[PDB]
Amino acid sequence: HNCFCIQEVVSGLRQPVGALHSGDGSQRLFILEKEGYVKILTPEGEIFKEPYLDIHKLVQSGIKGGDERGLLSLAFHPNYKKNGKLYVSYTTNHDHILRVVEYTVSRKNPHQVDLRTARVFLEVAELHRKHLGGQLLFGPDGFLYIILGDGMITLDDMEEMDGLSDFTGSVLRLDVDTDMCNVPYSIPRSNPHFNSTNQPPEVFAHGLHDPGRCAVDRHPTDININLTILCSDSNRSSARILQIISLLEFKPFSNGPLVGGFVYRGCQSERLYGSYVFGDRNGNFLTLQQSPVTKQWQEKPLCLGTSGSCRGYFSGHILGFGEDELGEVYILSSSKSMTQTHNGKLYKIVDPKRPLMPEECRATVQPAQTLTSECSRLCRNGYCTPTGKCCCSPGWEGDFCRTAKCEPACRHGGVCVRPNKCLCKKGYLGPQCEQVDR
Ligand SMILES: [Cl-]
Ligand code: NA
Ligand code: NA
Repeated sequence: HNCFCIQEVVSGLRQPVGALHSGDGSQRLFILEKEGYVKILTPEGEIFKEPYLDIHKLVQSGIKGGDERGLLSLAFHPNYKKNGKLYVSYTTNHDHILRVVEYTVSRKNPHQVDLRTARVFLEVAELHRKHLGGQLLFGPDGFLYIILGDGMITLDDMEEMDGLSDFTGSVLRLDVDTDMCNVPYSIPRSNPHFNSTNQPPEVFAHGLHDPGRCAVDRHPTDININLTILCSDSNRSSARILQIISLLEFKPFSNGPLVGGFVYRGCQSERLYGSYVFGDRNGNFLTLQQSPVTKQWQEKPLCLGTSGSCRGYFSGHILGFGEDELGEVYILSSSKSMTQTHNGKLYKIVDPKRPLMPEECRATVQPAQTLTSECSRLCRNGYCTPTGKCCCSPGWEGDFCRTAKCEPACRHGGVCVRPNKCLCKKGYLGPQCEQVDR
């Protein structure tokens, strides 16, 4: 009598890999498709016909099972409501490269990102097509964590090939909130290699092999602990943890290989609040609890059962998980039958013991607005940083890169119209208007 149940929410996805919201109040859910798409699902349950992001041309997907290449992850800037910034990680065309790129939603349309605004941050080289990782997330510190798998690169493979990474197998951590204009991302002071020119400054921890989706506790009440990141891993199946006030390798699981996990922070289940949930491909879930007393970890199983329309099974295999803005969680699934007809699916987890909309859970949809920041309206000739800093293209300047540069200057009422281009009035001639007619 303690089971949870599963509700189908949408079908007809193409090989979904996960889903998340954008923290802008709009209760939109962004569904990632592996071939390279992000679709929008409204709180009313419509899927928009135009992708929010369509980069299937840049991304090298993959056909075989086990071929982990495609769109990997998506993270929205913590202040996206204002700056319209998002970060994606995909694999593109030494087998391939794993980019991590910043994009900016379009200025004219809240529901489509401006493909022109790409702004690459990392490019990690890859020899194989497994153990990639790619999970992006923002901690409450405001920094950008990137969990990378070892790419199954050996120490052999690393010493006899220059142009590898030192990044693979690691949790990197960046400060995207830079005012600098010459390097894409700053580096946190707290980093365990700030300025150190031996081990790479981005790295914040390492030794991950084949991580799944990693649970992320943001400790809203817990004032002592800042962020905990808990990862399933194979190579057989084990956990790895990270707490912030360099990672520890236990094994609380006693069965097969997990897809990943999540920390439930929703409102609809009371019983489940704060729990760490992990699941496998076939939908056997478990919870993890730390003993306050001994700090040891225990798996309790968590079961599914039918309760009305809300079933105790779902079809296909789990590929990923999803969390909406209200904190409710989803399963993304597909099969070999499912994937051939684009019938991947989004299911919601429900606590049948509680109402679907308890008084405490109501919330008012705040419809996504056109980008409004100062930097967005004015910075034409360059690019904005997340902080509002306009970073001029080459040959421009001024606060918002509005005024053009000419070395040398324009003369006889000339006018520096675009970089090294003078408008001469009628009658002076030349590159800089320096010669007079006749
Ligand atoms: Cl907490
Ligand atoms: Na949203
Ligand atoms: Na805190």
